[PDB]
Amino acid sequence: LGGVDREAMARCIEECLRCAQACTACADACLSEPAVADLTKCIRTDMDCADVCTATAAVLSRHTGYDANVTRAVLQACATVCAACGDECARHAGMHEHCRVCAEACRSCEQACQELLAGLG
Amino acid sequence: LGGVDREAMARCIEECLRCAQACTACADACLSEPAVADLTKCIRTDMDCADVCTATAAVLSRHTGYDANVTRAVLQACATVCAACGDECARHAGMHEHCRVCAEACRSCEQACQELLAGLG
Amino acid sequence: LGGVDREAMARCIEECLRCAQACTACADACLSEPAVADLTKCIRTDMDCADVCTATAAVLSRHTGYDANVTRAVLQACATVCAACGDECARHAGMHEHCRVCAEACRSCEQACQELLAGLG
Amino acid sequence: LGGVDREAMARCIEECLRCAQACTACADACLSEPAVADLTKCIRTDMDCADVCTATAAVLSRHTGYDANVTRAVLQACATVCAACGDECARHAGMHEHCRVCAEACRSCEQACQELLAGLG
Ligand SMILES: [Cu+]
Ligand SMILES: [Cu+]
Ligand SMILES: [Cu+]
Ligand SMILES: [Cu+]
Ligand SMILES: [Cu+]
Ligand SMILES: [Cu+]
Ligand SMILES: [Cu+]
Ligand SMILES: [Cu+]
Ligand SMILES: [Cu+]
Ligand SMILES: [Cu+]
Ligand SMILES: [Cu+]
Ligand SMILES: [Cu+]
Ligand SMILES: [Cu+]
Ligand SMILES: [Cu+]
Ligand SMILES: [Cu+]
Ligand SMILES: [Cu+]
Ligand SMILES: [Cu+]
Ligand SMILES: [Cu+]
Ligand SMILES: [Cu+]
Ligand SMILES: [Cu+]
Ligand SMILES: [Cu+]
Ligand SMILES: [Cu+]
Ligand SMILES: [Cu+]
Ligand SMILES: [Cu+]
Ligand SMILES: [Cu+]
Ligand SMILES: [Cu+]
Ligand SMILES: [Cu+]
Ligand SMILES: [Cu+]
Ligand SMILES: [Cu+]
Ligand SMILES: [Cu+]
Ligand SMILES: [Cu+]
Ligand SMILES: [Cu+]
Ligand SMILES: [Cu+]
Ligand SMILES: [Cu+]
Ligand SMILES: [Cu+]
Ligand SMILES: [Cu+]
Ligand SMILES: [Cu+]
Ligand SMILES: [Cu+]
Ligand SMILES: [Cu+]
Ligand SMILES: [Cu+]
Ligand SMILES: [Cu+]
Ligand SMILES: [Cu+]
Ligand SMILES: [Cu+]
Ligand SMILES: [Cu+]
Ligand SMILES: [Cu+]
Ligand SMILES: [Cu+]
Ligand SMILES: [Cu+]
Ligand SMILES: [Cu+]
Ligand SMILES: [Cu+]
Ligand SMILES: [Cu+]
Ligand SMILES: [Cu+]
Ligand SMILES: [Cu+]
Ligand SMILES: [Cu+]
Ligand SMILES: [Cu+]
Ligand SMILES: [Cu+]
Ligand SMILES: [Cu+]
Ligand SMILES: [Cu+]
Ligand SMILES: [Cu+]
Ligand SMILES: [Cu+]
Ligand SMILES: [Cu+]
Ligand SMILES: [Cu+]
Ligand SMILES: [Cu+]
Ligand SMILES: [Cu+]
Ligand SMILES: [Cu+]
Ligand SMILES: [Cu+]
Ligand SMILES: [Cu+]
Ligand SMILES: [Cu+]
Ligand SMILES: [Cu+]
Ligand SMILES: [Cu+]
Ligand SMILES: [Cu+]
Ligand SMILES: [Cu+]
Ligand SMILES: [Cu+]
Ligand SMILES: [Cu+]
Ligand SMILES: [Cu+]
Ligand SMILES: [Cu+]
Ligand SMILES: [Cu+]
Ligand SMILES: [Cu+]
Ligand SMILES: [Cu+]
Ligand SMILES: [Cu+]
Ligand SMILES: [Cu+]
Repeated sequence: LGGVDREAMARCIEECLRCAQACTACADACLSEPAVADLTKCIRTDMDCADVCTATAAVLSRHTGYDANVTRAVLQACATVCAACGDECARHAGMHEHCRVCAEACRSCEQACQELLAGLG
Repeated sequence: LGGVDREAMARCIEECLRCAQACTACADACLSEPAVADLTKCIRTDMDCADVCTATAAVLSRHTGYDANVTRAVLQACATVCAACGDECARHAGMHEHCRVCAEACRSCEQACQELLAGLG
Repeated sequence: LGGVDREAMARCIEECLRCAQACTACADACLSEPAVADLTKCIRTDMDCADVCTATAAVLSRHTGYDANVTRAVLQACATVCAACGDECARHAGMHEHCRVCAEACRSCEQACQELLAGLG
Repeated sequence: LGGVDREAMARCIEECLRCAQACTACADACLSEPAVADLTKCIRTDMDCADVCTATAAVLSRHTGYDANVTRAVLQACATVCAACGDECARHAGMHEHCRVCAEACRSCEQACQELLAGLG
């Protein structure tokens, strides 16, 4: 905060919550496929991307005693995992609608994290 | 799942994520008030309501090997905490806009949990 | 708090953290089995039991403006899910060491939750 | 995984769970001090360090489709926040025992993250 883009922050928080949920729902949807054995990296990466988006949403929602070093590090982590997860689910976009929808959510939240991170100094 | 209201489920998941975030933001907004000393139960209850809504959103987002006993217990917990937190922040609705907004989110998600729980058998 | 068993509380918090981790590790260990297709309810229940134990540990770690109604509801949820997950992984105790170890952690934390819940009035 | 130090990994997971809990307990203990108004950055940083340690413990507990890029990014975030939080609570080590205990937990988990991160390539 201070010279930050408040609208870029709100987008990042909203995209994190959306993306955590998409990833949780994708993990579960894949567990239910008969194809489950071939979708285990996707499921694992989804579990991670949901955990990190959850944490990132909470970190970014707070302004008291804001420390840009913590914020940048957390946004970096979230961008890195959303990129990994985006590609991972994108692999199954032609197999399952859940994975193409989740791939879009990862990429969208990767963009939101990157956009915010850049304007943090 | 099975005879469940899919739209009541989606509302519950959306309201949980909205409410977790509102509560996290309220906790932080109160930490920043000069009035902080008088707002410590509100801050604590917000932290709890954010933790439980987070968990509830994730539990309700999953359908593989669904167990209605776990689901009902988790929805019960989330309703109970949203009721407690709703009243707690509602106390400061005439002091801070963050608390009146958060009070509405708690009550809204309390309703969503109760509505879903009722149709689970 | 007030007439509560402080040692029963500490056990509950410690068992929750242990159990969240055991469940996360079990979920992942099962995703890696060649048997994964037959272990999907176990994996799902593990994900839920890790989420609820995480939340319960945090709720129980807090004493400011303690509300026994929220605490009991949250402990109830955690006991219910640990019971479900205990039985679920116990099914694979003769197939995988991870599931027999995780089954013991669920049962242990089910006991800790039940013991605490009983002395809360 | 592969050329990784399995004992450094277990330490990191254990220290994260310990540290998440210490931070949650410190946040709450500070909310209860009469001194609360002067301890608001400590409380905020504790909330963040608990969220990130929670996520890090879960990420590090998983081996299926392991991606060292995600793992390093997440460990980096966790080290950065534990360093920030260590110093933040260390400021009140002569005021409250909870803050000196929590400061030690942050520093300990900062070390565990840094040690692991270094051997990941
Ligand atoms: Cu975000
Ligand atoms: Cu995200
Ligand atoms: Cu996601
Ligand atoms: Cu999926
Ligand atoms: Cu998948
Ligand atoms: Cu994902
Ligand atoms: Cu994510
Ligand atoms: Cu994120
Ligand atoms: Cu992300
Ligand atoms: Cu993904
Ligand atoms: Cu996929
Ligand atoms: Cu996926
Ligand atoms: Cu999917
Ligand atoms: Cu898929
Ligand atoms: Cu995704
Ligand atoms: Cu995904
Ligand atoms: Cu993602
Ligand atoms: Cu994402
Ligand atoms: Cu993001
Ligand atoms: Cu972001
Ligand atoms: Cu909900
Ligand atoms: Cu909620
Ligand atoms: Cu809320
Ligand atoms: Cu507030
Ligand atoms: Cu408040
Ligand atoms: Cu709340
Ligand atoms: Cu809530
Ligand atoms: Cu909820
Ligand atoms: Cu709730
Ligand atoms: Cu509230
Ligand atoms: Cu309030
Ligand atoms: Cu509040
Ligand atoms: Cu507020
Ligand atoms: Cu307020
Ligand atoms: Cu609220
Ligand atoms: Cu609130
Ligand atoms: Cu609430
Ligand atoms: Cu709520
Ligand atoms: Cu709700
Ligand atoms: Cu709900
Ligand atoms: Cu517990
Ligand atoms: Cu537990
Ligand atoms: Cu467990
Ligand atoms: Cu397992
Ligand atoms: Cu399993
Ligand atoms: Cu479990
Ligand atoms: Cu559990
Ligand atoms: Cu628990
Ligand atoms: Cu439990
Ligand atoms: Cu289990
Ligand atoms: Cu199992
Ligand atoms: Cu299991
Ligand atoms: Cu297992
Ligand atoms: Cu197993
Ligand atoms: Cu278990
Ligand atoms: Cu288990
Ligand atoms: Cu369990
Ligand atoms: Cu458990
Ligand atoms: Cu328990
Ligand atoms: Cu417990
Ligand atoms: Cu760790
Ligand atoms: Cu940590
Ligand atoms: Cu900590
Ligand atoms: Cu503290
Ligand atoms: Cu503090
Ligand atoms: Cu901390
Ligand atoms: Cu931490
Ligand atoms: Cu950590
Ligand atoms: Cu850390
Ligand atoms: Cu700290
Ligand atoms: Cu402190
Ligand atoms: Cu602290
Ligand atoms: Cu403290
Ligand atoms: Cu202190
Ligand atoms: Cu600490
Ligand atoms: Cu601390
Ligand atoms: Cu810390
Ligand atoms: Cu830490
Ligand atoms: Cu650490
Ligand atoms: Cu670590």
